[PDB]
Amino acid sequence: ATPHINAEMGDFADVVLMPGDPLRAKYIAETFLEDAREVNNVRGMLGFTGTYKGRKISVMGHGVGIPSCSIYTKELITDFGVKKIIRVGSCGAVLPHVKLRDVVIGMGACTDSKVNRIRFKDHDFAAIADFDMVRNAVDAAKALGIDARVGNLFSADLFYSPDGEMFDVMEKYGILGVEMEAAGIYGVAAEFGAKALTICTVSDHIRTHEQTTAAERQTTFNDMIKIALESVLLGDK
Amino acid sequence: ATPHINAEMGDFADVVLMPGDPLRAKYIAETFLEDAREVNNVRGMLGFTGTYKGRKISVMGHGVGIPSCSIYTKELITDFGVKKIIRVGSCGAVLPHVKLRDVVIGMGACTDSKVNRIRFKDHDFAAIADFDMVRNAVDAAKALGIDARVGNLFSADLFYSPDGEMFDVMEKYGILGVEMEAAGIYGVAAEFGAKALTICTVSDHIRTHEQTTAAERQTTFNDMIKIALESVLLGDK
Amino acid sequence: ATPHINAEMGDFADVVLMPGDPLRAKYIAETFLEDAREVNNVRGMLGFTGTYKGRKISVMGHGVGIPSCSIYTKELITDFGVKKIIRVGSCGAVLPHVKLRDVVIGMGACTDSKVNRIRFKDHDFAAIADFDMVRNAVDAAKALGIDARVGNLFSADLFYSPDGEMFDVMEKYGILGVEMEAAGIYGVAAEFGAKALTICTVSDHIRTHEQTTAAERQTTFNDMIKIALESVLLGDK
Amino acid sequence: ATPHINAEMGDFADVVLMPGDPLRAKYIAETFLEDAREVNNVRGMLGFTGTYKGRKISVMGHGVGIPSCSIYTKELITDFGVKKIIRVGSCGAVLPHVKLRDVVIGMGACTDSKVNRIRFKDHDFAAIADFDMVRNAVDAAKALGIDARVGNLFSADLFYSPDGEMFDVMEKYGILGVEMEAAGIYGVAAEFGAKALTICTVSDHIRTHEQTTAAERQTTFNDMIKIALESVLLGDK
Amino acid sequence: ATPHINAEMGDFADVVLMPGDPLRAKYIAETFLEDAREVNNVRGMLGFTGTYKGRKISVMGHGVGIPSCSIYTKELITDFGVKKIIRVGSCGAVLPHVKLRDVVIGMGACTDSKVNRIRFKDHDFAAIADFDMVRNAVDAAKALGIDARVGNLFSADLFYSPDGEMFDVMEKYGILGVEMEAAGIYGVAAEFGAKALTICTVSDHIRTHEQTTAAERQTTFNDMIKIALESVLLGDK
Amino acid sequence: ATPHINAEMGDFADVVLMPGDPLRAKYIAETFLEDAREVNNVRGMLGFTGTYKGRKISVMGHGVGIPSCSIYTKELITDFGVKKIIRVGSCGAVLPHVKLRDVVIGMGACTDSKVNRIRFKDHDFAAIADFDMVRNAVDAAKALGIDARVGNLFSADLFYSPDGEMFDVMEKYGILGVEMEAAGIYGVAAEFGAKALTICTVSDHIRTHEQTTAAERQTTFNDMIKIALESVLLGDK
Repeated sequence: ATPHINAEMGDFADVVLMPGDPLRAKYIAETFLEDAREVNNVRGMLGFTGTYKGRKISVMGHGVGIPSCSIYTKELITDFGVKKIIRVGSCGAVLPHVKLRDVVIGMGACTDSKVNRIRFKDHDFAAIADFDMVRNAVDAAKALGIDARVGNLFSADLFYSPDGEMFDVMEKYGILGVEMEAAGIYGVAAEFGAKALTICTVSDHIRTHEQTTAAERQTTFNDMIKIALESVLLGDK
Repeated sequence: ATPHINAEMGDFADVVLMPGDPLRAKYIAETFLEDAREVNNVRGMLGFTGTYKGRKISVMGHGVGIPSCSIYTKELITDFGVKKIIRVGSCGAVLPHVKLRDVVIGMGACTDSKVNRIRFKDHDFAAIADFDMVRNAVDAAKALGIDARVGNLFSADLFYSPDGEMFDVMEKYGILGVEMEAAGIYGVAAEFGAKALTICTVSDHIRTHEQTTAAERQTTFNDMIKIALESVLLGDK
Repeated sequence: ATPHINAEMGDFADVVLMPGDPLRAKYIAETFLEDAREVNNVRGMLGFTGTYKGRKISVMGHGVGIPSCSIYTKELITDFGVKKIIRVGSCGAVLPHVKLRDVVIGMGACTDSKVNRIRFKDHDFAAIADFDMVRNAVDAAKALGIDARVGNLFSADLFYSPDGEMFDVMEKYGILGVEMEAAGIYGVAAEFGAKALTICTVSDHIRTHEQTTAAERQTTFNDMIKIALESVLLGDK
Repeated sequence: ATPHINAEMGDFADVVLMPGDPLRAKYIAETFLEDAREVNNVRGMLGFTGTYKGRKISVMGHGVGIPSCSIYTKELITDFGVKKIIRVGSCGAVLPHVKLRDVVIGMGACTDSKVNRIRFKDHDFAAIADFDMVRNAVDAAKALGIDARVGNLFSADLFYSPDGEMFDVMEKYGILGVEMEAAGIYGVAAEFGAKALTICTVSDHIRTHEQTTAAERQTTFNDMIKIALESVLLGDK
Repeated sequence: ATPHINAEMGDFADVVLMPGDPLRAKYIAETFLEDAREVNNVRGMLGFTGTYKGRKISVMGHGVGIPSCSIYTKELITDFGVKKIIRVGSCGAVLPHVKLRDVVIGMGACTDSKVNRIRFKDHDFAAIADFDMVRNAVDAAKALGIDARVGNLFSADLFYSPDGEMFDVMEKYGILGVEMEAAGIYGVAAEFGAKALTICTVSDHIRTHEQTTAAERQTTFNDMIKIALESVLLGDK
Repeated sequence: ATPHINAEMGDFADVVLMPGDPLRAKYIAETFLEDAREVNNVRGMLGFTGTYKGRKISVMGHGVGIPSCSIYTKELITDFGVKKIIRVGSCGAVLPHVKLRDVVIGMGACTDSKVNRIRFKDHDFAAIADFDMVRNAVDAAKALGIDARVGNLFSADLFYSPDGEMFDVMEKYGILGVEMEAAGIYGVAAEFGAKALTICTVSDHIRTHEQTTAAERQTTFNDMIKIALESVLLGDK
């Protein structure tokens, strides 16, 4: 193959993990997958396919923003027979009780983008994740002794929004974390009949800017990828 | 007491099941609740409180439409300490594979209404259910050997829409059932910090054209009610 | 028989008075109509057909909100030959010089609902009543010695609006009363080819906070009814 | 003197007839007004003040489009004590049963402009005329033997609309005439606290394509004027 | 001839300069054109054709507002073979560094209007001028030793806006001048394949509050006119 | 430094060239810049600073989509004192007369994103480039014997849009090319007072899918970078 993915049917697994930063795709491939092979290099957006406890899995970065992940998720769904897409990354929190490094599952994703209105006759489309995929992630987290919060995410189109008051609105309606893809990926999944989920670890807090050692961020990132990988094995059962 | 509810703090359980039809409320109370007392009759919107296997439960109609159910769920949450509201109604299908008598659970709900937009600064609020309630519900239907699909519902403002092109859209983006309140109820729950879930049985198929009616229809409807009642018992454990 | 009305062409007169409260429909039929006969109880939305000074009149509640009265007004207009709908309901005042028990005639109706935008390719549709019906009502009022302000009403989707600033805007633009149906009825009448008028009794003040009290509500409630009924006779002449 | 009117408080009567065409203002002042005096020629937007059967009347063009008549109606209302504005203009018919020379009274006015949405927090404002003025006009018409339809007008921003399908929507909703000011005037009157009414003569048919012809345009043009003028007298009584 | 222009193919040049004021049109013609004949007077919108240094030029007012100038520019392009339209008006500044008597060229134009949205499927159409005309204009002002700023204009629907918060916005995003037609004219030009440019002199500063008036103001206004006339001579070479 | 740029004030030039694909930043640095140095590697988004004919210049990829380039352009403007941003990439054409490999300058950029409406109080912001930067690019192109088309670009948020009819609308309003950043970058520039320009070479054509050798695409890409680099030197004069 496609404009952004130079590969053929079969190169990708039916389950693709999608980190924001491409650099992270390689890290995932060599750290959690076995017998990994490179399946895409276009635009430096490296893609890998391999196995995790016998389960075939693919990993590749989806880029920053809704327009970006919309391209990749769509091509994967429609051209490589991808059934599930798990986005793994970070988010900013707005609720006082949502601490840093907390794991958040996007059962739903609010947004200020127009993609879904363009798709849904300018009405309100509830960009949601696949339920089974949400519960798998939650059960997997539980098994790893991790606490996982489930609820709405907010997919911002502007990391630097002109409306600083929107953060208060998000806080008032329970938004768990602010990121930039969920709403988009959920839109594509519904459009092409596939299943999607977004998992985020809280990076910063719009509140008091705390601090996390590079070691801690590393630990939390591996925890999230484990949740994702284990949730897939749960979904297969 | 409040404008639309002639009761006092205590008259309701902390969990309220809400069908659209007040007459259906009475039916629920006399069929599944023991020692059900009538706690409200204002505007004919019958409310009842009783016990289901020892747990205090209430059931009350919320009328038809987001504007209607918004008033009641809100007054329940803010004046009668209700912590959970489970809407138990019917819906029409648009997807071919969704058959009559199918039990649908609205993890999320799309909509025609402009209510959440008024709440979310004209942005996209993903009206979603409470995850634990969705899961409790799924597990209960499972214990009763009932197949329940989880996904998106569509909350229409107009039961007689002037544009039927919207149905192809709902179908394309996978909406499981068409009703008229979920989006409103999930908006209220988020706005006032409560938890809500909407469970529906398909009573019509806007596709093959067919409105269910038989001992079978009534059997499935009661299953939905038992899934709702049983889900609170699970939420308790 | 339609989906929400178990009646047959003929059970309803060509004009129907419609309060939001089903119990009011009943009260009206008992207090002002002769030979009152119940013609509908589906969903407890009581309907009646009687005689007023010899004229065949019908009265039936329509429920709370645009979605609700849209269903009932539509069904009446298309399956029961109803030519005129007169909504006789309650509203909230926002102007200082408007006090409880005041009777307002909605020559027009503003709204925050999306129904009409949906019907009008997203442009501005001026939800307006039928001129002769407004004139009849104004004339019926003078003949009764009752005062009645004619002007704009505001049909709200959220009785509990999270946007309090909007009331200031309504005030500045002279909204006489805040209710929840007008714009919808006027929307339906235009779409289905019938005529409608909304008469409302100020049951409370949005600024001062005063609900219906004393025995005053009754006669003023009856004033609205008297006006609606007489205006029907003036229209016949 | 305001930015667009070189006059002084007093040069204008408390009611002003306003055609879109400055040359019509002139014709009206010469044909129907006694002691006509020019009170404005800024931007060639001719204004006059005379006497009609003893009543001080004023007539001034307002130009084409909402932005234009918004400026003039505003300036008149805030700096020249004008209490009533009667727009006497031309419109296009869209309904089959509406033919050239027909006189329509805009009880309300739909529009595709954004002015009112701007004034009304993006909600629906029902641009409506002053009831008594509409009633006066209807009465003045019967006394003249002239026919006049009362109802909705549609104020268009684009005389040459690229959206032809919209005319079908207008037709379905009974728009009596398509013009370019009503919604604006009604918008201004409400905002600045004055009263307005629009009377229009069907100068052409949007479906059949027929513009003003023969000597008929004149008397029918004069019919509208006669009605507007008389209605002013009825209002005085 | 067309509804608003009483002329015949040929009466105009292929280039029309358009001030908002018809009286200003006459002023242009008698001041800069040789042997100017009047080619239109319908509705008082004076149009003139003459020659500037041997090149055939026309000048005509377009009235005030997008709805007004849209009608005229359109009829000029589609019925009188006009290929270029140069609006020459005034504008108010919002930016501190923009002083009175400053010549502004609208490379682009923002707007309040809903016209382009009707044209562009509710999306964002960037109303822009014709590049060559902008450059011709810049070069001409340069040859005349005049400093001309190029940028965005704001086309307001309401000269008396109900929200002054919009001015801080225009200023923040760098809008150079506030007028009422450019966006409309650029929309028409694109819709009918013509070329348009809007040149403005700052006659008011909504900031320091100051409306220019002196021999100086009139001197700058004539410069703008010469920049416009001279720009066509350049476009020819 | 910033969340996405790990560098300090001074590391970047006041002029930054921004290709879509990061891989292209390195190619530009080693092919057209001298004494280049790496200034950013975060997320693999490589940035370089160096000189072109003595002129200090920086190059770095901005990623795919408005949300992405919005982040980088903003941080560069506000944290590294960047004055000008030139985006260099490709686009799809919709006009029959726009051939492949044609150079297009985005004087303006239409879009279906909501970023500018969020910024401009939901009104129409004309996302435009800096004029001088546009003319420099055009003159530079001319000097290289290259033909450059100037006009509107369309910044799509969905590379795979559900509305296939939008391409016809774009064609009707002269859109020169379809890409995905312009509107966004122009928005940020206006918000933070900097200058921006977008240059694109036509890659595909929504019409007949022609073909271009890798050699030809290489030649055209170098031509575009030369235009950009030379336009900067022209802007300095």
